[PDB]
Amino acid sequence: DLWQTVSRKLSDKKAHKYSLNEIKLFNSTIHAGTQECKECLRSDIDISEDSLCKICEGIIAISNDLRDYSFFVVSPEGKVPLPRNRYLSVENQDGAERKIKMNKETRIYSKNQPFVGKQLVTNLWMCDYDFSTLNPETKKQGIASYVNREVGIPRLGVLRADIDNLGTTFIKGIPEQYRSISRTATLSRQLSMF
RNA sequence: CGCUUCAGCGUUCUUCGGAAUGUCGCGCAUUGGCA
Repeated sequence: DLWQTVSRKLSDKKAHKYSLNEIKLFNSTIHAGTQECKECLRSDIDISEDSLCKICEGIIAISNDLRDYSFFVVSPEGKVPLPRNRYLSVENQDGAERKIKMNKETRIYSKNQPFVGKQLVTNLWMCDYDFSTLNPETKKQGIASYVNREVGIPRLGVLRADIDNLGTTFIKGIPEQYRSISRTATLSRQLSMF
């Protein structure tokens, strides 16, 4: 019952979600702007020649690095912005240590690395499996290599899967007697790993 | 000196197999993806 209380407050806060000064800030924008970024559809932020916004362009750029390079570096300078005036950039293991020396309080997150010998890093779990990236020539083709078949129809299979009633199950996955703070954490952790 | 009866009858009337098969079953260009 304790969690249900916090969730109801959490949902009540999402109902308000903004203050008087924050609201007046939104409508106080002076000039709409001539051009807008395609993905964001926002004209207030600076828009480059390729019509991508400052946030948008970094997100596209960061996409290639995340699959290739394991380490995530929260550097004061980078591609995608992060709170406390920091940035997120994917770097190699040698790039990660170089970033540590450059700026103090820099946070490093490793991806799918079970080793705990490395220090100042927290391991983050992500699913990044690409068959195209296995071969540099195939990595150039991308998904187009998948339809490349000796036999069979050249087609691209798309899978969209969701766990059934996981939101409802997470409440009811364990009996109330068995339910505990340590119990629920193991449930979420096990699902996250899979 | 010819005359008469008979003028066709009974019985098969189609049968047995194959009844479609093999090949192609959208492709390309634009959208996408990758650079």
